[PDB]
Amino acid sequence: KITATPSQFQPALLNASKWIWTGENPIPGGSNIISTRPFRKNITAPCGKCSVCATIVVASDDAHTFYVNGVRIGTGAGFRQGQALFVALQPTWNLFAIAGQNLVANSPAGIMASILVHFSDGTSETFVTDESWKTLRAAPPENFQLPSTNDSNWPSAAVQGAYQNSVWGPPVLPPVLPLRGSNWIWTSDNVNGAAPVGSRAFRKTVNQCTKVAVCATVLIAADDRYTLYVNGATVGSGSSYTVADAYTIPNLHPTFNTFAINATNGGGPAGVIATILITYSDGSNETVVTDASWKAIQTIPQGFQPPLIDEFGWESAKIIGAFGVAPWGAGMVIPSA
Ligand SMILES: *[C@@H]1O[C@H](CO)[C@@H](O[C@@H]2O[C@H](CO)[C@@H](O)[C@H](O)[C@H]2NC(C)=O)[C@H](O)[C@H]1NC(C)=O
Ligand SMILES: *[C@@H]1O[C@H](CO)[C@@H](O[C@@H]2O[C@H](CO)[C@@H](O)[C@H](O)[C@H]2NC(C)=O)[C@H](O)[C@H]1NC(C)=O
Ligand SMILES: *[C@@H]1O[C@H](CO)[C@@H](O[C@H]2O[C@H](CO)[C@@H](O)[C@H](O)[C@H]2NC(C)=O)[C@H](O)[C@H]1NC(C)=O
Ligand SMILES: CC(=O)N[C@@H]1[C@@H](O)[C@@H](O)[C@@H](CO)O[C@H]1O
Ligand SMILES: [Ca+2]
Ligand SMILES: [Ca+2]
Repeated sequence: KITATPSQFQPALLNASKWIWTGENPIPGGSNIISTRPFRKNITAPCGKCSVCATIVVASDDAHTFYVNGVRIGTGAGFRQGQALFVALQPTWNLFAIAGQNLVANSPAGIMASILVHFSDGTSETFVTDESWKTLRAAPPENFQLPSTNDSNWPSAAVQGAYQNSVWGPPVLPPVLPLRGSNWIWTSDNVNGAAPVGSRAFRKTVNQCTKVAVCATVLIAADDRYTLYVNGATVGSGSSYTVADAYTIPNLHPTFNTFAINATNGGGPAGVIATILITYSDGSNETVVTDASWKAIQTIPQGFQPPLIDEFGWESAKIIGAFGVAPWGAGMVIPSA
């Protein structure tokens, strides 16, 4: 039962996290052979809380594959900048599994992750890579990542370093979501680099009726200002085209969700841009971006935000340009994952 409601996005940080490997070299940050190694941690929800979903940041020397409850969530590489991943969880326990690879001979090896778990009651807790994870001093077995594998006789992971004290130094958090990939959109009265003064509304429905949607993360900005709605409820508003806002929607409807925006032009150029990631209970996700599949209208009707209104006389939104175009450029300040 989910009493959490939409909120400002809360970043997962690496500050409390540790680098782990096998300890085949007992020197932390020491030379390691070219190898692939498994890591697993079964994490349980505290007393009378349900886990709903997680924000994950993972970094690796040299590369990783990340699994949750046996499902591949992502693949990445590199220790200078973390990789953001989002995943729906089982309510009481979750098996996290990572395959790490050292790709350069005589070089250090390590995995670091932070898992920020959101609970049904609106609280959060961060879990990290540390010596409580299990590993093997050998290539991962077939199906090492499945919950049905017994890791009772596996050794403990060896700590290679901490966030602020390691051969790697502190990895930079990635942006919560990319804007690269999204489009500034408006109504088709936006012509020759300017649009009229006024408010315009935009709508996007997601409806995968054979899946169960769990959480959304939304990244949004507008020239000049916006208010954002999900299934008719207020998520938030902003007034900056240089600093983007991020939100968590921890209580999605399971099959049908409507995002609606009232965006206002104070003068000159205008646009709204957003990226939305939706997590599903099977471990999959989908990304939605501002594009021409959104609907837009120039005079905002009463109830423009309700999920099931008649969209008759809404137009296809106009693409003003991909993220990066003048006048706004590529410099948007995006919150950290
Ligand atoms: C959402 O899930 C997808 C599918 O499981 C992940 O990716 C595909 O996944 C990899 C791993 O990062 C991407 O690099 C690929 O590019 C995708 N397929 C392609 C290009 O052919 C993705 O990591 C997930 N996003 C999350 C969990 O945040
Ligand atoms: C992760 O730990 C949980 C909690 O300890 C395990 O689930 C318990 O598993 C026992 C043994 O099957 C069950 O009989 C209990 O009913 C479960 N407790 C709860 C709170 O669900 C779980 O099996 C572990 N998962 C893996 C992959 O090892
Ligand atoms: C869309 O958003 C705009 C901007 O928030 C809303 O605008 C105005 O709302 C009131 C009139 O109802 C004024 O007293 C406000 O001061 C005014 N603010 C601005 C910046 O214009 C607009 O009403 C919104 N809602 C709809 C449904 O349009
Ligand atoms: C008064 C006016 O037009 N201000 C606009 C501002 O809203 C924004 O659109 C900016 C984009 O670069 O151009 C500015 O000149
Ligand atoms: Ca290495
Ligand atoms: Ca403007």
